Amino acid sequence: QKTLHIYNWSDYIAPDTVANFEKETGIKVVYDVFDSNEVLEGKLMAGSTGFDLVVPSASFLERQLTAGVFQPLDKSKLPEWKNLDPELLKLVAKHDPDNKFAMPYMWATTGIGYNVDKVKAVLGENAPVDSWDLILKPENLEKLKSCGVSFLDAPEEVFATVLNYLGKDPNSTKADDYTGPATDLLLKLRPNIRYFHSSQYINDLANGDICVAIGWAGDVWQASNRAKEAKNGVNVSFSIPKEGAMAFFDVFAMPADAKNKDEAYQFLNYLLRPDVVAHISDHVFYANANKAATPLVSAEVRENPGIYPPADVRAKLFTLKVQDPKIDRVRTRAWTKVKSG
Ligand SMILES: [Cl-]
Ligand SMILES: [Cl-]
Repeated sequence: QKTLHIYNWSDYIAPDTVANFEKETGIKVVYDVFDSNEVLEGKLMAGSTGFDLVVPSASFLERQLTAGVFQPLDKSKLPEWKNLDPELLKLVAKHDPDNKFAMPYMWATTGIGYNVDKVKAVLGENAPVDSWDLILKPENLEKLKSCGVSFLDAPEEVFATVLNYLGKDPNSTKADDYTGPATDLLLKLRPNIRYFHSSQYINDLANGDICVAIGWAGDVWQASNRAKEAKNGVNVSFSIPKEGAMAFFDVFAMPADAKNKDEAYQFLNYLLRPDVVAHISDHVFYANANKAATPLVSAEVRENPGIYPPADVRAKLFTLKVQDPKIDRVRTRAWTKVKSG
């Protein structure tokens, strides 16, 4: 009896994907979920993960490769690798040279999710929902406190977003940028932030319990769809702000000590099927990395410029870089100050 252990982000697969794979292959899948790159990286660095497949963001995988925690993918066992978009492969290869270890799964941006009606009520019809000003100017966040604010519990993403907003290199190597301006601004915003969390904000936006969030694009579009299906009158939207935003590429990778390698390759080749992954995108509102799948994706998802953004918006996106120990120290120390402010 073959088994397969998979660790993926929460809210990142269609409801029937695993069952359909089990039915086709006779493999039993053990599926577990996380909402933090830090949790996954900690598990990878502390010992065996016990998983056959894990799904880091590519910028985290970039440094994880150098610790030897992954084994290279046997492309001879991934015949339809060909379906993957070559331009996305090239971007991911900046993190994973020659695409040896990582299979691109989904990608999106770190932007602003918000309740349309509540934000306009508080900040007026002309609320700047196209700008990080909406949530990174203290005067606006003090007012939005009235209906609830959440930030992601994602330190590398939040500091890069703040640095970009301040006109600094999103990947600044100047320690003073973190300890000075970035911390100063975050500590001014902190009293108005209800919580730091990277998954509770989906249902809280959908149900009207918060009105604005730093969020991952497809998560917010899921919240919007859950609100529509509830017929609760909640109108949620998402913005890639005008100052730019961070892009991420989530990738499947195989732990070096994976027990069930043959089954893992079966699952990866299953995900490379254009109809399988288009069906996932249809349900999670994330762009997949599979060029053959794009026309199969629902018009609702494929034509949303907050999911598949056009070239002029993609040109404004930035990605995370590896930092040295000093910046890791000052960034992490500053993050701890902010979450307890
Ligand atoms: Cl099962
Ligand atoms: Cl929840």
